[PDB]
Amino acid sequence: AEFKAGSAKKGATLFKTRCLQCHTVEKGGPHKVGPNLHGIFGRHSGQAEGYSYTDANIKKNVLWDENNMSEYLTNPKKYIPGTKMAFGGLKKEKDRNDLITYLKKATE
Amino acid sequence: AEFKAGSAKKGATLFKTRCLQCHTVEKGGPHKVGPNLHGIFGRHSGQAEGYSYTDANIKKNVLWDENNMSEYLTNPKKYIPGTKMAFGGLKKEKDRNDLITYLKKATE
Ligand code: HEC
Ligand code: HEC
Ligand SMILES: [Cl-]
Ligand SMILES: [Cl-]
Repeated sequence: AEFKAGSAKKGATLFKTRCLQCHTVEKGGPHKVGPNLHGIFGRHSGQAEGYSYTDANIKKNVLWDENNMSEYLTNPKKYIPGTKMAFGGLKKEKDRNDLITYLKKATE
Repeated sequence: AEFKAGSAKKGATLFKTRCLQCHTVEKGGPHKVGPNLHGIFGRHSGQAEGYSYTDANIKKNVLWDENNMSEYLTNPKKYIPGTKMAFGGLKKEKDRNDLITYLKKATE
């Protein structure tokens, strides 16, 4: 994938309707079904403090950046076979760019 | 991964020593142990005419670009479990950037 900066505003509404059910983004925010995502960019996968991951999410051990995040969110179980993130993917490149633009700022 | 343009000149030497054994890049160049790589950027994985790929590589169905190429070359079998490309990987980021800088140009 090749991330290109998008709309944080549109990204925020995507997050609210496609991600929030399972994730929070704020520093010190709670784990839910999925891990709190504060500090996710620039950190290896499977390391949110206190969250119990699958073996696959741990073994992937990928340093999250805007490009491999875009690939992951296109199709999570293709990027991390054995994941337990029950999300099918964002099929539109503009959607991934908007979402990641928001997520970069929100999880900073 | 986050590709950054590097040295095409150094990339050519890296391709000679690490890839050429199994790959050609020229338009109409032969398949060898590995597929000819002409036009690889902007092609989906496993789709070059006349080459017999693994199911793994076909199923990955990745649209090759500079960033996912960089993740791939770091560790091919980790990115595409089941691939028959016998290559340990380019562990140095500058080496991947140089190689991909060369490869983008050479496969046009
Ligand atoms: C529940 C139904 C979820 C939805 C909808 C989304 N995610 Fe998720 N995510 C969920 C779980 C249970 C997990 C852990 C999976 C595992 O195998 O252990 C995750 C994981 C992630 C990650 C990786 C986190 C890390 O490596 O530390 C990311 C980056 C992530 N989730 C982001 C994300 C986004 C942006 C979503 C909306 C588009 C989204 N997830 C949906 C659960 C669920
Ligand atoms: C033989 C010993 C190889 C060496 C050295 C390198 N590669 Fe390779 N590669 C090889 C095979 C047998 C295959 C097909 C794998 C399969 O599972 O079918 C490949 C594949 C690639 C690809 C994907 C091609 C496509 O999807 O059409 C790329 C982009 C690629 N190889 C690049 C590449 C580079 C840049 C190398 C040097 C660093 C390199 N390979 C080494 C066999 C061999
Ligand atoms: Cl050639
Ligand atoms: Cl190396």
